[PDB]
Amino acid sequence: DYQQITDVVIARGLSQRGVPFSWAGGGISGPTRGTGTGINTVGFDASGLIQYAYAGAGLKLPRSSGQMYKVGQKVLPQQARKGDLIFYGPEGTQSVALYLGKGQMLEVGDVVQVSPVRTNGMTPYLVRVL
Repeated sequence: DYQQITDVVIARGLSQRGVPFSWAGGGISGPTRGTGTGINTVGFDASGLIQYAYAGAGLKLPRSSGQMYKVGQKVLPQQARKGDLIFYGPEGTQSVALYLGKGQMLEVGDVVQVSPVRTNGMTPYLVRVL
């Protein structure tokens, strides 16, 4: 069911903790070399990590956080549930992160990491994928 598939997606994302940030790096099958500053770093950008996680549900999310945000069903902050996507920037064009429950999210800083939910520039809706 949806809860078990969400658990698979979360476990997939979490398994990548410690993988480096790489500009334009990664995707549905795992981290890859990026472009620009990421050209010699096998890793993930924010979109890449989220694509990777959700490939556990057989889905191919859009590559850009902005298009992920546009296409996805919106839920309100007070309804946040593990597996929901948190966005940053206007219309979510800056970045995306995976809500884990309990006020934590999975994101890519300088490496893939769990963090408290960042508030600065948070987009007003979350997306519920499943």
